[PDB]
Amino acid sequence: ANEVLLVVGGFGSQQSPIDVVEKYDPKTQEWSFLPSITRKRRYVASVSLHDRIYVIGGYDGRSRLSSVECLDYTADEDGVWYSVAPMNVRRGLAGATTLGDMIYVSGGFDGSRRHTSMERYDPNIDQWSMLGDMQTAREGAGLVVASGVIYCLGGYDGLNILNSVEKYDPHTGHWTNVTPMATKRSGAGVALLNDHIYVVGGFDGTAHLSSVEAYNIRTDSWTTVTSMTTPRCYVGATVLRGRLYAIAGYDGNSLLSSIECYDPIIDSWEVVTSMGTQRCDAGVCVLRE
Repeated sequence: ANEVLLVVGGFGSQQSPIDVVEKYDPKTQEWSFLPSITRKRRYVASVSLHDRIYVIGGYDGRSRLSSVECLDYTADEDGVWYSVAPMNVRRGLAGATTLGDMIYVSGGFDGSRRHTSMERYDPNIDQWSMLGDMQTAREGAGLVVASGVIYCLGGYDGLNILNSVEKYDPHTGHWTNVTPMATKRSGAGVALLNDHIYVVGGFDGTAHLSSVEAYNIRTDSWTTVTSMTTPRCYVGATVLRGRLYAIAGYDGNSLLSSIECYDPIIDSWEVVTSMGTQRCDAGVCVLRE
């Protein structure tokens, strides 16, 4: 039942992509380092599946990455990351999620173009498969699964910040539009809590945002939520033990080491901890121990 939070790579305060992987245990309220990833990767995504941490694409300062590597979370202090099949496309600032026993990765930038494509990883065969294309090409969008359906929210198409939301049903293989967010956001963090997809922070073209919105998947409608303690752009989001966590990010002035948590019943955000690193555009995921 204990869930831990993993924060992988991103952009660090020394103005460089980083390879640092930190783990936060809510039980001890301590951070620990895991073995570092093999390459420095900013604009990176991460997911967990079958107690394996996956680090997906990104940018190493020179190349956008199709590379993917994996860490078995049951390993001891002495390692070791291992590569698995690369994606079909190079993707910086892609959205990544899991549904069933498979990884879904959409959008991103390859250094030339933003992607409408989504692709899927099957661990049993170590293969990535191209799936259907979104209507709008996007980088900086989140991917989230809510009751067997994937939602891709907001982002940036190379000129415009987007408030558009698309959903993908594995049963149909099609993307269709749903009701958009109030505010256009790129680099917002996204997670599901109760029956609602929460979208936290990001950048609206003008300002770095502390604003939060929640989408009722049952009623196709958006509502404003209590704002974060601070603006956070290129911020991670996930849920540990029934609470929404926002991880690190850029506040418009500095990179952040803090993590803050939201509880809908008391309707409050508070900073609960700080990592040893300040970062943005880190990948984030949760493992159950």
